[PDB]
Amino acid sequence: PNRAPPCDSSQCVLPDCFCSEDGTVIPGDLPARDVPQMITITFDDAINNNNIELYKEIFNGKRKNPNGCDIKATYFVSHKYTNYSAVQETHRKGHEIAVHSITHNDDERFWSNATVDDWGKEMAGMRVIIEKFSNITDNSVVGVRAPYLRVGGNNQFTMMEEQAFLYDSTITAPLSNPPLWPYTMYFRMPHRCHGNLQSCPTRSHAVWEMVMNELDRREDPSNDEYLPGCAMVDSCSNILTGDQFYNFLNHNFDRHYEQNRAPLGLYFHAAWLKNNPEFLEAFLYWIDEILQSHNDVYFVTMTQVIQWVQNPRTVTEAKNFEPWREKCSVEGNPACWVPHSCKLTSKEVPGETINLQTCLRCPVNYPWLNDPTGDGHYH
Ligand SMILES: *[C@@H]1O[C@H](CO)[C@@H](O[C@@H]2O[C@H](CO)[C@@H](O)[C@H](O)[C@H]2NC(C)=O)[C@H](O)[C@H]1NC(C)=O
Ligand SMILES: *[C@@H]1O[C@H](CO)[C@@H](O)[C@H](O)[C@H]1NC(C)=O
Ligand SMILES: [Zn+2]
Repeated sequence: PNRAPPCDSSQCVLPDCFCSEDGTVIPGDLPARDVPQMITITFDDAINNNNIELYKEIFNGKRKNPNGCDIKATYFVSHKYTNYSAVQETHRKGHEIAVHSITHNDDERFWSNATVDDWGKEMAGMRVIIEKFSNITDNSVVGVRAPYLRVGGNNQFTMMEEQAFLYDSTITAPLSNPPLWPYTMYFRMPHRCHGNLQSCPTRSHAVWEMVMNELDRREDPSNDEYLPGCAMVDSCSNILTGDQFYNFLNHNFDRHYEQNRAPLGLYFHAAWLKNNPEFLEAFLYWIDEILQSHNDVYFVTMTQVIQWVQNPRTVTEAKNFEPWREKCSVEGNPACWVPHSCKLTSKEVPGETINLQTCLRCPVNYPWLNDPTGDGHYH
């Protein structure tokens, strides 16, 4: 069929398209020593009072990138139990909001075999929920990450192109040295389809892939002992102490910083940090140590990585790069002082009553797959 061809650097030109033969080449062929080391901290799943205080402790308005702006993270938000006033405030503070589906269906075979329409209802539907109940009007909800990192073959990416999503961050790249830069899906993936029973795209799709490089979990990377990598931090099951986590962060930082400076992805679940105080303590110690010692390291959103790829800036130029200064150091007031607490039901979620907090008036129905606005209208 129309299998995407291997990367052709002649018809894949910035800013629409970026590829290299193995995914390790730096955009714009900048020297590695002049490339800012980007770090994309991300958090999956619901934003609510289970984790709102954790995010305040991390993103305290005192941790700043070398451009003077607050460090920024990306939230892949799933619908159930999410507080949309909190999503709105997180966005107001300059963090990126992306979608992680409505249902977070735990049947992994559903995702790997879902139709284009199924992917659309889950992901475009979740975008509708966020844009409405968090009142986000600037079309900045543009990223997708699938539950359980289940890639949806071509169907997922056909959906994302039809729905005008900017990027996916579901595809894992096996532990590699050097690690991989993001790539667009117009051309063949520069690495194997990785993971149990994974179905990866094969055709050309006008979608960016914020590829998830596995991290090296080896406690002593000096051997030649071989261990599978890990993409989600909490899937690195040998990390048991704060000291191990601290060394793990340094080792994988160095892997990126000392090679091709590919963006380093630190992909979290809030609960993993919250339930393990020594991990949170080690993480913050590490962040603060990296920020003080590096004038060339930026904690940025996923969209901000793509913006750099589209217009590569050296470390010196990065200080005044305007996309990285959007919502530089937001203070101000929340969109509403006391959000509505909506107790909602829906025949799509039979039995449950789910509280949804929003600055908007409560909808008549609990939003779900077949009614993402919660308006209860007939179709
Ligand atoms: C939902 O999230 C919002 C936003 O963080 C929380 O809103 C706070 O609500 C209290 C009410 O006691 C107000 O005093 C604050 O001004 C609000 N904060 C902001 C930043 O607007 C709300 O408490 C959350 N509710 C639940 C149930 O999770
Ligand atoms: C969304 O935010 C704008 C900007 O503050 C505000 O004027 C508008 O009323 C909000 N929309 C809704 C439906 O609350
Ligand atoms: Zn999830």
